[PDB]
Amino acid sequence: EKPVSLIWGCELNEQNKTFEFKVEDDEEKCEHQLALRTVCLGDKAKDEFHIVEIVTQEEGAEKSVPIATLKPSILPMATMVGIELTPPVTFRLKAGSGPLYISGQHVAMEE
Amino acid sequence: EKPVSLIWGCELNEQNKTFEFKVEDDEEKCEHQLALRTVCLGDKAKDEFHIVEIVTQEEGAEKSVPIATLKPSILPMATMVGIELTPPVTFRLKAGSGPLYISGQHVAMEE
Amino acid sequence: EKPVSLIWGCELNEQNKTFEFKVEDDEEKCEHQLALRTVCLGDKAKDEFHIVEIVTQEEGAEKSVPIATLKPSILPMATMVGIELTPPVTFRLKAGSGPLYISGQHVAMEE
Amino acid sequence: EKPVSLIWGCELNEQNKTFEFKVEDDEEKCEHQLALRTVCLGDKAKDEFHIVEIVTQEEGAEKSVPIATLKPSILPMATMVGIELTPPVTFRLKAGSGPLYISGQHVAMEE
Amino acid sequence: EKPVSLIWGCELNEQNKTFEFKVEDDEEKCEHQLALRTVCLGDKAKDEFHIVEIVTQEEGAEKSVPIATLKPSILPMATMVGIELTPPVTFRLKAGSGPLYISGQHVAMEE
Repeated sequence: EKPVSLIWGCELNEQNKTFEFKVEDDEEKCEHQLALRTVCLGDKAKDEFHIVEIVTQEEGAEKSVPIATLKPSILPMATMVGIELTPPVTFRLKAGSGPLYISGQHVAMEE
Repeated sequence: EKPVSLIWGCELNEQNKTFEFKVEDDEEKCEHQLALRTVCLGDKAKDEFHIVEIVTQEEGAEKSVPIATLKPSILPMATMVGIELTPPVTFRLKAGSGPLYISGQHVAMEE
Repeated sequence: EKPVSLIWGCELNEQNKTFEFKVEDDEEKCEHQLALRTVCLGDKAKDEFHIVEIVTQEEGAEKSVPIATLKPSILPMATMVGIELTPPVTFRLKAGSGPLYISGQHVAMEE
Repeated sequence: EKPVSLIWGCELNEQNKTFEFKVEDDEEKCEHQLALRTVCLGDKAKDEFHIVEIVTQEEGAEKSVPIATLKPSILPMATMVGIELTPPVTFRLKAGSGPLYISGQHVAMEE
Repeated sequence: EKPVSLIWGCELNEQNKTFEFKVEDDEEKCEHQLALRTVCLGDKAKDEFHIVEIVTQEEGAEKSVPIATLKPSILPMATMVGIELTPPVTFRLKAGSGPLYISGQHVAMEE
């Protein structure tokens, strides 16, 4: 169980409104985290309040976990600090259409 | 007394200007916190300085505890960092009408 | 000497350009602090760079201690982090006219 | 192996879209870091979302590591906090044309 | 060698483009620091990207050490965190004309 700070980036767009921060099955048993850093914008981003949420469970119920909200007219960027995500965790777009570049650091363990 | 980091979100709008971050009575005896993260906006938000306050007591007097202030024209979002709220705690809107999406992390203990 | 985290708010306006964060004389002997959090705006705030300063002494000389600066046209809010004020400490408005809502946390000791 | 906090600055422009934060070969064996601080803009900066990325490897694949994004119309500056870069590391401009002044602190060891 | 947290402020303007954070000769032998906090603006500030740099030496060469950059049109204020300056250290204005109010905390030792 040795550390690697493998940086990570993903895209939430119209045809990728839902995405998964995922670790392979043989590696899920180890301590894996995601230090979330920053979100940028693409060309097709709608000029409205794009909202990025975390999707996990609620004791058997569906849940959206608010993470970020932006709009290129006044807020092209948002600063979220202090979130460590343990895979698997779903990214979802509550509002807007994307694309949004979500960048963080996959802290992974490898044998 | 085991930890759960149950994420949480609430809505402060015209008919919900006052809301309560509350833990059930059988669970109040344990160490419960609320890591406050972020606030977003809804459709009916008035374009003025919405102000979100904490309501607790003042040695027998009513109190508003300033937490956030925003306005979608120039400040659609506000970044509040370092606030842990122990339930029960009231959310109140000092100015504006809402809606405002208040998101944080209910750190709860369960037996 | 037991702690209380008594939250606090004050108003710096035209007729209250100078204000005092003060602890009663029987309680000055204890460790008292002020975790400064946030500043909001009132109705009569002039649309120019309001500046909030701390007033203490300079080995026998008067001093203004820069703390915050804002203007509702582009900066309705300012984020000051890391300031603990030991009472008595004066709030002064170097520029502008107010009103400004200064909110923080009086960490007080009581017997 | 003694520390020096040698401050550092570089320019990413049209003819310098790729740059290298590099330490000399005789000094690579020591613990070298780069506390990244701030990015400013030049005269020829295009008024669009300039994006600065880190270039390293992906287990044999090319990678861009999102670091900053700005645009002088609304975001002339970006605040990136918490990044320590161990040389050699490539700076690349994913979008835009520059120039961009990237400033940080080369924490270097010398014999 | 006893501590004093003597707060400090200085002005970088057209006729004061260069300034010195200095400690008296009889006191230079002690551990002296400057926790840099904040920069505000004056009346004669040009509406362009004012840049504040630190001036020290480069193994016999002149150096400018980027610290802050602002412009009252979109960035009337800049938030620089984590800089402790040991006197003597020169403040210089790389771009712009000032005035700029630089405020921090001279952590000084006195016998």
